[PDB]
Amino acid sequence: RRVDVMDVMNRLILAMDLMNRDDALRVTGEVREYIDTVKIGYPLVLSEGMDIIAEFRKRFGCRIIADFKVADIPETNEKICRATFKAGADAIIVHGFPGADSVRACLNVAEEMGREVFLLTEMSHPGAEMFIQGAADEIARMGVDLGVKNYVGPSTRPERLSRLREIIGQDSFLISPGETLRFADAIIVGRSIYLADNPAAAAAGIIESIK
Amino acid sequence: RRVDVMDVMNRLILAMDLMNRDDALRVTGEVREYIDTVKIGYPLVLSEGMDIIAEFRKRFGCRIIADFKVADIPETNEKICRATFKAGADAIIVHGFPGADSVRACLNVAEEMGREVFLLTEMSHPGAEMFIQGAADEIARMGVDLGVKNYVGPSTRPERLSRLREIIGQDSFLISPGETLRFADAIIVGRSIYLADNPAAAAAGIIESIK
Repeated sequence: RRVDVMDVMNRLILAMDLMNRDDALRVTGEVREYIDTVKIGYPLVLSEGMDIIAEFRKRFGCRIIADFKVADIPETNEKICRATFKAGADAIIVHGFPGADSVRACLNVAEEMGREVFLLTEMSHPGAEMFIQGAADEIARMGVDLGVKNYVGPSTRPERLSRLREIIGQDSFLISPGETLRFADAIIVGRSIYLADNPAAAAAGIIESIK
Repeated sequence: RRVDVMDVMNRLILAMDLMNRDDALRVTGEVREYIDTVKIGYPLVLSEGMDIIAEFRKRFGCRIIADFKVADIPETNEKICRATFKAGADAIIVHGFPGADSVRACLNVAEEMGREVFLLTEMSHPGAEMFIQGAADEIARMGVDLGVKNYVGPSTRPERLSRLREIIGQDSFLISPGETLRFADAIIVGRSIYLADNPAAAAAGIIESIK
């Protein structure tokens, strides 16, 4: 790993997509011994409040990545980032489709507050083929031209990760929602963990595979 | 005006972009006699909580459009929409760049809950030229092919509104952030109102210009 980018324990990020605070805290706390980085999105935050971020940090001391896929005009992006970082997020995921100024607005606030911005270069759902896939390489290049050091790329396609690496370099931090860890620095896992009877064992299981 | 689409009083929507609950409620309440539709975004919701939507409705009885520019995968979009409508929003603004399935997920929840989805076809900030501008017409057409009846388009360029109308038809509802009301059904105003010494007079002023 690279010293200048975030260290994710066991290279495994938990995508906590549950919308109930009780279930969300229960699962996260149970895997803290294996995972130190949790990705939280709007489903949970809008349902339980932004204060849930501080709770995850105060109760588990985990790093929090806010998957808010920020995609507004510069001034609004700035406010969203400031509010999110104020709430305690260590990093935020932002869309690149809105352009360079919208991304820079996010980078500025992260610079001011000592936090991080992850640029989302591509998505893997079927609809992504319409506009996102074709803009992926240019969005990645835009990130490079913005000094972005953290990226979120696809995962269901290995050849896409190699393509992304050719653009962002071997040093930047890359996370993807075995062979994947040959290009990405960490993998994001949701269902397989937060839906298992014993998420503690679930996490330990996938980690053993990384071993 | 068309009977099957929302009726916005005075064709003026307030963009309540303030992040403080005290200021937000003060301004909105002061213009309720002129405006019955308020657009709220993440800056306010993330800072004060989603419960602020119910408060705007319970205190002012205004219609609330949640400008969340939803831009995730289908399943997450569904959860965001359900949480937002549960909170009381009458409508939600969604990005079209993530594709047809991501938009349809939103339309499904709106159908289930009797609410509305606004498709954002284009943006006017400088960075929008990179990817959004070139996809605008196709996104608008995608909306038509999804049965979308509510759209958010640009505004700083009249010829773009005419272009949008050529695609969505003369019946669909269109809102834009004088000549504008020749194409859009309602205009969205922020600064000019929520920053004025007396927002009540500010609203009345721009309305007199519409008359």
